Amino acid sequence: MKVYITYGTADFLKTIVKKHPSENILLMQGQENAILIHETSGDTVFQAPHAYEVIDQVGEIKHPGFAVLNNIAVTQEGRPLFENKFKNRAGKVENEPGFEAIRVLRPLDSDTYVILTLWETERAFQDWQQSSIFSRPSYVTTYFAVE
Repeated sequence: MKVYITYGTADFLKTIVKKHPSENILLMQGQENAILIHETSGDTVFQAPHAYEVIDQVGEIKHPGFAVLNNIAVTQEGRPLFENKFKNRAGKVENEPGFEAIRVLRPLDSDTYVILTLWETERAFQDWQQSSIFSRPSYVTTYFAVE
């Protein structure tokens, strides 16, 4: 029921994955930096994570080829509406070919929700790509599986 995210260079982040082999920690490569995504009902394993509660989910986080984060800043007063709005998003996407998982992540240390989708490939995500409570513009970051 929790997700911890941290960012940094892939070479460094791999040292974290290696230390915690029992943990479900995904490493993916983005444009600004690489990302670790740790799904767990327990404690973080990172210094200074971004911490989240999983408020919606379909699918398991395993070995996706590709990850998409929609980073959506939301006013404090807007959180009920936003969560209500976006707990009607898993139902359409989950039938798309190559969809692996979705998480809707309520942020515990910021105003920025994350809608996380995992995909077999970037191509699968792009096929789907044909388908005020907000304090700042939202933005999407994408990440590829690392070897």
